[PDB]
Amino acid sequence: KVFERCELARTLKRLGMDGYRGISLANWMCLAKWESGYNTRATNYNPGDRSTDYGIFQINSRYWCNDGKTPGAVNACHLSCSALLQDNIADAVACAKRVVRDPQGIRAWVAWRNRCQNRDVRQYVQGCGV
Repeated sequence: KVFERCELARTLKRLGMDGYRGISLANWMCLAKWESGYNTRATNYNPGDRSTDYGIFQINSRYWCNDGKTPGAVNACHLSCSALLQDNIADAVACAKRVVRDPQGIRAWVAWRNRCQNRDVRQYVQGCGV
């Protein structure tokens, strides 16, 4: 599914992402926007290391979900990567929460650093009622 901006903002708020481990809602919005264009079915293969990024938050198979075909990978979220391609993002959110529980926090996604860090991210939630 391709979420609309405010629809996603309200969904994430309800799922408890606002301020999760110190990360504001607008930061999560910025991340989803640049990683997948708010698309839950997005997948991106990385030829370089044979891993794949899945779903709205582009979560990597080397550490977070199992896809069976990534060499030497782990599954910290304890999920099949298929779980990250559903229209319902509850599993993806629970996994994103797990990723930021590691020391890097939101910095774990390089797109966050490139496109969201130290920027005015208010834009992503303006007028959504969140």
